[PDB]
Amino acid sequence: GRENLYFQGGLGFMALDEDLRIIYVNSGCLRHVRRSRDELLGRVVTEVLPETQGSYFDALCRKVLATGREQQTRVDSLYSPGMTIEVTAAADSGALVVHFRDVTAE
Ligand SMILES: C[C@H](CC(=O)O)OP(=O)(O)O
Repeated sequence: GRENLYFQGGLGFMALDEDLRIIYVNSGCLRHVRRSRDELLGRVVTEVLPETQGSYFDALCRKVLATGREQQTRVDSLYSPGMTIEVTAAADSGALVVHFRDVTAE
């Protein structure tokens, strides 16, 4: 189960640059947060998705930036409470790439 920016496996993906600006988002990610691409692209993630600040996701991204290592966690979703998700964050070519998978039926 090793989805990445190229082989997304139908999962929601977002990529952030070194200023944590949203430089890539797919449709599944947009539907999850219930936003349009124009609202998020090029914006600093904490500005347009402020619910992520101080959350597990904040810690997850910080750990990737501080160690370079991939991080994965299983948590209740911020944007869809009651949905159990597995969230992965990793560096891929200078970008910080995040994806999530609904694991509610597991
Ligand atoms: C925080 C979110 C997953 C969640 O709903 O907890 O991930 P994205 O910011 O949409 O990549």
